[PDB]
Amino acid sequence: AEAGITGTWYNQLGSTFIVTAGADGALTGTYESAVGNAESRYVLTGRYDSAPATDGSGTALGWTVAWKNNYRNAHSATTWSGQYVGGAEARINTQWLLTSGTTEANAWKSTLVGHDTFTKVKP
Amino acid sequence: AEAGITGTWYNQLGSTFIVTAGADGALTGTYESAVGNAESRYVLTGRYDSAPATDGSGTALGWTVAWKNNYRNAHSATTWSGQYVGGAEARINTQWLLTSGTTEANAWKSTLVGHDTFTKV
Amino acid sequence: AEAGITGTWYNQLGSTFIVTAGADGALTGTYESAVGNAESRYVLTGRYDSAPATDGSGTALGWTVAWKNNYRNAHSATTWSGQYVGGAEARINTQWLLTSGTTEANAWKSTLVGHDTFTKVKP
Amino acid sequence: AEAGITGTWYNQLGSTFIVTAGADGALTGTYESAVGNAESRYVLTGRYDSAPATDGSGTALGWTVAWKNNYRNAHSATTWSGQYVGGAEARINTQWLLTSGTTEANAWKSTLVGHDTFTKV
Ligand SMILES: O=C1N[C@H]2NC(=O)N[C@H]2N1
Ligand SMILES: O=C1N[C@H]2NC(=O)N[C@H]2N1
Ligand SMILES: O=C1N[C@H]2NC(=O)N[C@H]2N1
Ligand SMILES: O=C1N[C@H]2NC(=O)N[C@H]2N1
Repeated sequence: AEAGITGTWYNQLGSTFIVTAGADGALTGTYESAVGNAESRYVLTGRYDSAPATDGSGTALGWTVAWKNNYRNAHSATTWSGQYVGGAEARINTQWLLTSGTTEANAWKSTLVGHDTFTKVKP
Repeated sequence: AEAGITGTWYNQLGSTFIVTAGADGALTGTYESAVGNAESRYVLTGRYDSAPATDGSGTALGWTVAWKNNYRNAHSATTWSGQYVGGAEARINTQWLLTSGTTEANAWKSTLVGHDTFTKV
Repeated sequence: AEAGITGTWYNQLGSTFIVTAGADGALTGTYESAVGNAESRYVLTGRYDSAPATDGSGTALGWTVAWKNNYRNAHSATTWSGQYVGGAEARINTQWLLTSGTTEANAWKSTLVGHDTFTKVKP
Repeated sequence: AEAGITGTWYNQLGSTFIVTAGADGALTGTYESAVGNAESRYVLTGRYDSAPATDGSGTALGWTVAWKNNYRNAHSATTWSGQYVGGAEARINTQWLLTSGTTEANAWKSTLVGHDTFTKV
């Protein structure tokens, strides 16, 4: 649902996710990470299932943040893939992939995998 | 390099990816998968490092596709994370996450992982 | 440390992991899953860093369970990769990959990825 | 098929994997990586479906390598999960997880993921 996803969300590391769910299935907003070679806000763009099921199923969605802004460039991008679960305590449970740009040689070790949970605060 | 991400790419499954990379890091286009509960094109949006490093590195990028369009709603979303490398042969090497919208009971098995390599061939 | 890893462990799904850490860096034991096309115990085999660092670093380790035993055969295998963190509340935090055997055609969708946390109970 | 997993396999990085598949599902052998903070062989142990399905499916298997041996201790472990397919050309297609032992502060970035394909060539 757009309304449920739109808002301010934070995860266990203390990072901030600000998102708006457009009715066409789009997500736009900013991401502030609490860890990494990252400083300030970064632009995020994603997509979500604007039409989930009447099943207590989560709404699938995903987004990307390239870790480059006007203050820093970390030459990497992360994509979060998870599902939004609404209710009184709405959560977005995800798994993510962080890929750094590398030489063909260190490519075998270019992606880190992790998982974050987001708790909503504001709309 | 970078600006050369714009174009039509194909992966080993025969899926077609059409992207436009914008001056500031945005990625926009349509995706058409050869496999799955998917038909026709789906919209995709992503981001890429618009200022990759000397050095001899690839350009990090990623994008998302919610598999819902005027034809099908497969209640899932896929995100590809990888890097683009240009040269006589340019490719995009990625690892993807496909999450379906499940009930809690099946949440443990909601995400598939795989890897795709795209070329303009 | 072998002693710290050896014991009975359970995760958030309610599955049981019984393991013994041999001094050569080996792990052997049984796994009982609470979910899936699984019934009874399954054999697990793994390896761990018998020599972690004097740094509050976790001990890296991994293990595999082929979901075949005398009662069921699910034609799949899972590998858990994580780190053991000892203390009063010892945990093993992992990320796992579950691969099912498939036809070359459905191979694109043969692996599921997830993460489990194990809490120790007994040695 | 299955019993044919025994042998020496090589992956695209040039790493060598030597395994013995036992009648009941066990996998034993040594691994030697072409890349990383690793030197010589390391011991590996794993498991495989000793009774794969008609159908036309691969045999699911997985194994672990703790990168510690009499030469180096890289304080990490890698697990490969995949399936073996036999035929004139047999391969093992895998996705792996490499976890390093970190302090909590760096736990978020302790696991790398990748994919390897092994052949007997
Ligand atoms: O909040 C964060 N999530 C994690 N994933 C990532 O790429 N950086 C970390 N920060
Ligand atoms: O091209 C495709 N890549 C794979 N991942 C995914 O989500 N669907 C499949 N199609
Ligand atoms: O305890 C379990 N862990 C999960 N991973 C897996 O493969 N099956 C599930 N059961
Ligand atoms: O052959 C290798 N595979 C890759 N994964 C890993 O752990 N080290 C690398 N070497």
